[PDB]
Amino acid sequence: EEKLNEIGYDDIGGCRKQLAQIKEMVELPLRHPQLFKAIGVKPPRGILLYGPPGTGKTLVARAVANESGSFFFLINGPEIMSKLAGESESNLRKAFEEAEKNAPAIIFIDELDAIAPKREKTHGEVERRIVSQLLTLMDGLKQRSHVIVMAATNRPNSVDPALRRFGRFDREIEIGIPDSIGRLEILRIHTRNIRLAEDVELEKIANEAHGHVGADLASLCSEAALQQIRNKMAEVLNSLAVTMDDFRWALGKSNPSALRETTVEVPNVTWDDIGGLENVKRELQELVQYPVEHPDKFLKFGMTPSKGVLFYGPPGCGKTLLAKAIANECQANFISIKGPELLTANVRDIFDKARQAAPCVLFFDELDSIAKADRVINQLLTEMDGMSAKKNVFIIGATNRPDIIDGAILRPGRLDQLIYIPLPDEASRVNILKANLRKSPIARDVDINFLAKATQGFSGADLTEICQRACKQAIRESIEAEIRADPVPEITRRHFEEAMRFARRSVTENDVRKYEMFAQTL
Amino acid sequence: EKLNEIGYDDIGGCRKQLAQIKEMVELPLRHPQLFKAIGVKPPRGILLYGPPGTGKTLVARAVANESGSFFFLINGPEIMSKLAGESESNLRKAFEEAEKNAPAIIFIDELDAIAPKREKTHGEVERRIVSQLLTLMDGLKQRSHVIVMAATNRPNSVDPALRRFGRFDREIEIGIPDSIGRLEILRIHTRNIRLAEDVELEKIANEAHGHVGADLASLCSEAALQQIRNKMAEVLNSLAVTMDDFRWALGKSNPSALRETTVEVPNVTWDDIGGLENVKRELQELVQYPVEHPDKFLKFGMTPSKGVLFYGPPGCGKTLLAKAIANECQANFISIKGPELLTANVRDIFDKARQAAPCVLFFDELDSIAKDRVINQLLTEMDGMSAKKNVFIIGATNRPDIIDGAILRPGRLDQLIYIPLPDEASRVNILKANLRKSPIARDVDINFLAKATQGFSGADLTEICQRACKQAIRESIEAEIRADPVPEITRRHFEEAMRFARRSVTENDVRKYEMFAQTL
Ligand SMILES: */C(=C/C(=O)Nc1ccc2oc(-c3ncccc3C)nc2c1)c1ccncc1
Ligand SMILES: */C(=C/C(=O)Nc1ccc2oc(-c3ncccc3C)nc2c1)c1ccncc1
Repeated sequence: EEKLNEIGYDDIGGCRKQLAQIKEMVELPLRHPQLFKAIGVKPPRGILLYGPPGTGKTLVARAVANESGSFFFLINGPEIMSKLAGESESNLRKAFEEAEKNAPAIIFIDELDAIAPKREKTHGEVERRIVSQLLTLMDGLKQRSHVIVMAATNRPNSVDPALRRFGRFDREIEIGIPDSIGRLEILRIHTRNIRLAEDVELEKIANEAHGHVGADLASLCSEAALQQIRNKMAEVLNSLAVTMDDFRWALGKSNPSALRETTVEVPNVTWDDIGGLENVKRELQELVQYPVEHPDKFLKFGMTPSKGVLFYGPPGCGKTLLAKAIANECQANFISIKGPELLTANVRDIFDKARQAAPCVLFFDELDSIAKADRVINQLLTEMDGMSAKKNVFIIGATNRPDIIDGAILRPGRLDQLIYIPLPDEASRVNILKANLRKSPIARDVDINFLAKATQGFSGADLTEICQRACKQAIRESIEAEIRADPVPEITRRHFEEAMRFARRSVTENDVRKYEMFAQTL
Repeated sequence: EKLNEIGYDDIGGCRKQLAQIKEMVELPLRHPQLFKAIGVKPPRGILLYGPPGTGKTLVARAVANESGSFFFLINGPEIMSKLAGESESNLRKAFEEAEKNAPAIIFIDELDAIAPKREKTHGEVERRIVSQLLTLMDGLKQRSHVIVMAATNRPNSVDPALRRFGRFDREIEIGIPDSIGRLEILRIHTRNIRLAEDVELEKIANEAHGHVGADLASLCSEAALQQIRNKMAEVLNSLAVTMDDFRWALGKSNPSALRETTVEVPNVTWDDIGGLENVKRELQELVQYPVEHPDKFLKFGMTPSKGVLFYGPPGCGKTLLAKAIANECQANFISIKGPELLTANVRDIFDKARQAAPCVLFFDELDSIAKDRVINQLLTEMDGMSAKKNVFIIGATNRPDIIDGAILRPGRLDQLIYIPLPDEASRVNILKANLRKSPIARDVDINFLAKATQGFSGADLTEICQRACKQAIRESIEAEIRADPVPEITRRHFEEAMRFARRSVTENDVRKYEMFAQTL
């Protein structure tokens, strides 16, 4: 009782932008109705929160209610649907009547898809009755009454379309997987009572906890604390403090439930990691950054920003790292979609998730798998064709066979600019080598400049693999020396020499000429 | 009190339809004697359909309040949320009270809930309520003055028995508003909001594409909220929404009617594209004369040919020409594309055209459909198209060879028009129209560019012009970061743009089209 009435914004983690949105949408209207009524802002009536399970979207409504001083009423879908025919209707009606009786109030309908699934899923007559009663109650909320209905679901498609119309649920907020900062916030919240040793660095755990949601991180802390019992099992109880090794063990064996869900975050890849050419850097900056950062010039000179690119070139890491870097430059969200993912209605969903994030780079890797000289490609054409050119969403394609791409996806207004990504030059190769080996020690004798001079035409994967091989050899001698017995603390020159013998190339001039002729034809 | 005060002025975006409903539902219910004497039978069922968010839910109440009739409201969800017998009791009571208080209007909001397609309604009570509605509808005597109005998203969702003669014969589509309708909606929604002196709602109306009235209300709310943001008793009094707030709201609005087809008179004129005088005269003959001079057509007893297949090099002039000819005649323009059809929608499109007596139905990328289900479905619908109705079909294909010889028969599209590369005058017009919105330097001579640019397609010219502005923006930022050093697009920008300009149609393609023309 007391605990639930004392959770606020600090006790919810992983959603800080959405939390600010909801604060502005709800708390301010319910604290100063006079101002909004005077200026003429209509407070929202229905807010549908959706996202993967375990994201903490079940606490947002209660946090807002507690921090705004508004009466909070909770409706559980399973609880309503577990009652008899008339009792469920009575409970819904009583919920809304009580909310109106004491206002301002917030009504939270957990698992809305249980009460109001798609009409096809519903088979009986009582279920349609409860859906219709919910619609009637929603439409019965006067603009004066200060009742805001908040609903939680996994996918809004699972809810009956009649509920998502205007006046019932017109605002939808997605509370998705948290980023590194969100994961760190969640870990701090969950470790508020667990005693931790002096060697815990929650930042590393947050950075390495990919595909984790709030619920998963709670399990990770529980598992890490459990092992501290195993190793150590009054004085024993007092000497218990979770250690970094326990956290690493827990993270290694944890199966996150959100590995397959697309991520939307600003990538941590900069220009220096990849290097790149000045021409391509300037071109990408012109195409993307200026519309986002300098719209005044654009409107002044009255041009519509062209918002489509088709990266084409050799097949390595070149095109995707460039897209992530340009996204990082503008602090814009990055959405990466591969051909296999699309091949396996989802096109509209991905475009909607792009439109939700205003500055966004939508990457379509392996575009050839879809656009080739049938249902999916038409969907991509129509969805992108009906994309307003005044919205800061940039669609960046990528294909290693630019001659198999149909002309429909290159028709101006869809993707009107083609950029070539050549084999990295000497400076680019130096940058790639340094970036790959940053997280490993290198003997002072090893000179990356000479290696870059020797490596001509090696693709990005090659340099990564050359580094992996030279390292893989280092582990072998480390074990071999250990078995014989830090005899080998650094990756000396000999390791790179013997790792630079059976590495020849991955794409020779034989296929470079293909792209270099395609360039001349364009 | 507030509901009873709603009138015609309080609904926006449906001026034509509201005039139609006026002539259908007010003049009769106000002067029954005249209509009875002449022999006009007032309608008994009117089904208003369209996208959500429109004022189609308020048309019935406006008509009731302005005609003095008694208004009764039936909600689909409310009726269907009751028990087995209470739903029928409510419907019967509604109709009985309407008959008692005649003249009256019965509005059934969300008819699809009460009477969805019979494939649905797996239960037995739902069929009972649908049959009760049908029985009540058939029970309205012609002498009684009860008019039943209904609202739905798509009439296909309603039971086909409800849409017969005598139940719901008339069907009015209240759809996405045009620029004037959007301006009316904005004026209605901003009657209480305080507006600054620097706000001109015409621009907002023009730029708010795919916006229904609800979206415009949301836009106004967001603009006011951003004013509150930027500014947070004197503070209360010093709040006035500003043009910047409206532009922000437009920028970050997500309208719900982007994917819905538009039916409006395009704002494209001949001067924006030029075109050959031959093509202009031919299009005039085919389209304008039947619409503007039908007496002569009847006099000479010649049935006008309805159909053209524009063929030529890819670009924009096959679509802009259709828009221009539609604009000349103030006729509606419907633009369909191959991607849309590939994904019976054809009958729906043809009905949305037949609804508008004068129209120009444009089928772009026709090669995709023609050379199996769709093409035959497209052929049959046109073959069943009366030649005396002012619906013109204007196809457009960039590869006139792959098109089957079936679409090109003399009841179907029976005329071929060639749209060549724009001549010098056409290029001058295209260049001038493209940069009408961009401040140009007085030194630039578009005539010289037109002389130099030979064979460049419409897209090419637009791209050449876009590059010239891209150079201008870069120089503006470069000067700004170094520091209006670059107020206008100078000649040098155009020179740089031309330096790497490339023709988009090879002379081989021009020769191929010339050979095809010689074939005809
Ligand atoms: C780097 C590469 C990537 O994501 N994909 C990729 C695609 C194709 C490919 O072929 C090779 C190859 N290299 C050498 C010899 C033979 C072959 C087939 N490597 C690749 C790699 C990357 C991008 C983003 N993040 C991490 C890595
Ligand atoms: C103009 C054109 C349009 O709507 N579509 C279109 C079709 C084909 C096409 O090819 C190019 C092109 N141009 C230069 C080089 C390469 C290519 C493939 N551009 C287009 C454009 C238009 C009509 C109506 N409203 C606005 C624009």
